[PDB]
Order: sequence, then structure tokens, then C-alpha cells
Amino acid sequence: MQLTHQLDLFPECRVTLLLFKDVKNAGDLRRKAMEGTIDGSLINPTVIVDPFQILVAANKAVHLYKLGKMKTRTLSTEIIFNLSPNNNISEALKKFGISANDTSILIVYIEEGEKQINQEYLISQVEGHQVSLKNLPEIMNITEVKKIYKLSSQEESIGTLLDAIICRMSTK
Amino acid sequence: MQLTHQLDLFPECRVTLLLFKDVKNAGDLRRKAMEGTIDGSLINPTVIVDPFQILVAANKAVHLYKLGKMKTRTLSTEIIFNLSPNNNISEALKKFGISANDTSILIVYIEEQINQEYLISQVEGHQVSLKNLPEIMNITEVKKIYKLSSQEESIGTLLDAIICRMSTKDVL
Repeated sequence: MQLTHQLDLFPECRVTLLLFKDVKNAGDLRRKAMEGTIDGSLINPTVIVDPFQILVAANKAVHLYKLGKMKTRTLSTEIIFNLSPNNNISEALKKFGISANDTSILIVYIEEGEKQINQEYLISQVEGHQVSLKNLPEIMNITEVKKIYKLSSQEESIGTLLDAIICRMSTK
Repeated sequence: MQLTHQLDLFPECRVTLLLFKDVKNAGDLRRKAMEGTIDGSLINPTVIVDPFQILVAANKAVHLYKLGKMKTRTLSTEIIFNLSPNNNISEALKKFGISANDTSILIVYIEEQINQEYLISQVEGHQVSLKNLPEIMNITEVKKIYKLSSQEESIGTLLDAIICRMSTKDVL
């Protein structure tokens, strides 16, 4: 059900994605994310075409973190911001973070060294139903994605799609 | 003249671009580059549509250099490698680096402090301004290497497509 990925550039870093459906407490999760009583980055899964898009965002996040050149104040926000087409942080977090009105949530987190996330506890904090990440394509909304990244109606493979999105995430 | 820029996340670093036309000793400047008796990345100017292209490649290289994560042996090679959309190192230096029978050369170098009027005296040719780059740049070559639509678009538009080609390379 979890998706786990060892960063090839930063081997000691592993990134985990967890997906939840039927979420009855998005309102509180958002507050916990905003007073930091919750691990990970809470990401609106409606606008994430493939976990691959999150892995690029996280890879860049870790990179600026290791350089000490994050554009945002923390690793968790930096992941979310990297998803955005543009330089507004306060708009980026609004659009790609969760809102109280989401019923589906994607959480993303990174571990290296001694710092290990209590996954079992994180899961228990979501009043929802954890689903496999293979479920993303039906929770995902292709019109929103295309709107947000200013993309062409002309349908394409997730691969072509991903390169267009990755490009809009690099140039902002 | 010369053009110079601050690096994105390291304002204490400068990229300098020097353009040269009517170069006689390209063959030797290439031998010396290797050897390391000349500073900088020696670059094919016929495939550069805008300095910005160089800036992206230099940023990207320095951000790996500062961690010792470069794909190539050295910073000068890394910059040239970053210009190519493909992974093969040796193929990227061949298209983007200089060859024995070139008569135009672009030198690119970073400081955090290289002189310069000796560097100029390395090149057995005339130093012209960078505004001069559009008139050497082989447009049908650019299209073949970056694989762009044939149908004629703006330098601005072509540049974006070029920035995307570089931006989708190795991402993970």
C-alpha cells in the first residue's frame, strides 16, 4: 500500500508516499500541518498525475536542503512548493497542500540516518481509509492538472505529460 | 566585450562568457583544455541560442559540484554536459564542446578569481561581443540536437523548448 523510493542521488534518503481515501478529518490534519503536530507533507492528490511527479519534487527538496539553499523554511513545505508552476509560496501551499474540503490525502515524507518516522502513528491520525498508490489515477483529475500547469488539451502518455509538468516545475 | 552573471543560489559566484570569432588554433585550445592549461568550458557557439542556456547549465553544475555529485570528471566538463539533452557524456562533449576545425569559440568560466586578458591571449582570434551570438548560431543544427518542431517559432519559444529539453534530462 505504501510507496517507498530510495533517492539515487542521495542514497541515504528514502521517500515514502501514503494515500488515503474517504477522509473525514481534513480540517484538523491541515491545522496539525499548520502547528506542526504531524509528520510529512500533506499534498492535494487531485493534482498529482503520478507518484513520479512527487519524487522529482522531493529530490529537488532534499538537494536544496543539503546545500542549505531551500526556498522555504522547511523540508515539508519545500516539497509542496516544488510542485508549483510559480514563485508564490503562499499560493503554492494553498493549491498543492490540502484544504479542509479534501476527502483524499497524500502524505509524503523523507528519512535519512537516525530520524525515522512513526508511520503506524501517522496512519492513525487520518480519519480515513489508506489505499494503495495504484489508486491515484482515479482520485487524480486531468482537467485540474492541465489548468494548473498551463498545458495542451492534446492528450498524451503519462510520460510526455510528466515531462511537460516537470518542466513547468523547473522553470517556475 | 564579456557578459557576466550571479549564480541563482550562490550570489558570491560569477559566470563569465567570452565569445571569439575567426579562431585559428581551436585544435590546440582543445588539447590544452584537457591538460588543464586553460580555464573554462570551451563551447560550440553555433548551438547556443541565448546565454540563458549557459546559465541554466552552470547553475545546475555548480549545485552538484558543491556536493561532489557531478556526472563528469570536472566543472568545465559538467557545464558542457548540461547543455546536451542526452545522457552519453562523450557524445555531449563532441556536439557541444569545441573541435579542431572550429573558427568560433565561446569560453565559459566560474569564480567565487580567473584572469582573463591572459585567457584572451590564449585564443589566436578577435574578441567580439555576445550580442553577436545570434549570427553564428546554426538554427537547423539546434533543431536536430534538441529535437524541436520544424515549423518556425520565436527564439523566445525555441529557447523555452530548449530549457525543457535540458530540464527533463536525468531527473532522477
